[PDB]
Amino acid sequence: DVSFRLSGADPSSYGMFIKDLRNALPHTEKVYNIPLLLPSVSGAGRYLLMHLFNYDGNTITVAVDVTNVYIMGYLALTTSYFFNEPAADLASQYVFRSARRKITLPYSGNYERLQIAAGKPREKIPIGLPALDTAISTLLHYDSTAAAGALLVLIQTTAEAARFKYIEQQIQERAYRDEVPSSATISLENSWSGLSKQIQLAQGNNGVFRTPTVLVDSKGNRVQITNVTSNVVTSNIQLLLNTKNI
Ligand SMILES: *[C@@H]1O[C@H](CO)[C@@H](O)[C@H](O)[C@H]1NC(C)=O
Ligand SMILES: O=c1cc[nH]c(=O)[nH]1
Repeated sequence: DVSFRLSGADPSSYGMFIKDLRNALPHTEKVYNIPLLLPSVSGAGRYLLMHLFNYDGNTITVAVDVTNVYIMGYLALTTSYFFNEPAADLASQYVFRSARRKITLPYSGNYERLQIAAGKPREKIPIGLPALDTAISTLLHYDSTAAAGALLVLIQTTAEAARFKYIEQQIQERAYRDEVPSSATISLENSWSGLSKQIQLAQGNNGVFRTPTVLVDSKGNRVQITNVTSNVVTSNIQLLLNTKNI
């Protein structure tokens, strides 16, 4: 299991938590020196528990599908919660079995469905380590409308940062001031599937992307990713969703 304590957290202990997280995710092979997530993992081994502790030391435990880095569900004290989706329901029969009651949330775990429940797109939702602390607190006591917004902040402060250095870095400067995510930070949230695909198709294409990926850069300028020699591939991206899943 991997852990992260928001009490006395610095951009350092956050980096370390994000490091742990990446290494919790199995892979036999690297593609252009980037871990290749497995096609599938049979049973409870499919899921990763994250123990998170808000500032006042209350905790929740977030289960993550390791083939794709998706949040499936989490546990608050003695109540488990899983999204409204078949993988989550699947995920539910391996983890938090000891929860007194299990609650299916009223949405599947994708940004579109999450953003509607919350009533705002994630471009207007501050994120950072405080907004993570909040999240943890919000989900401690059920409120589906609130828990939407708080899951958009948990997904991003965890899954996305682990996936991408840049975003991890965007979270470390938001160590003490939340802030809405940069336009690029979103681009990369939305392009993960694409990049995981193209980086893998470049294996027998001489490092060229069968289909270029359109991004936004740090500056707010739209740009195209045609090849593995782009900084995004060499520097940024830390994990690849197996094409056996796209
Ligand atoms: C590769 O990408 C770099 C940086 O984006 C660019 O300068 C170059 O024209 C591209 N080369 C190939 C072979 O795709
Ligand atoms: O939509 C997404 C993308 C990544 N991780 C999630 O939990 N949901």
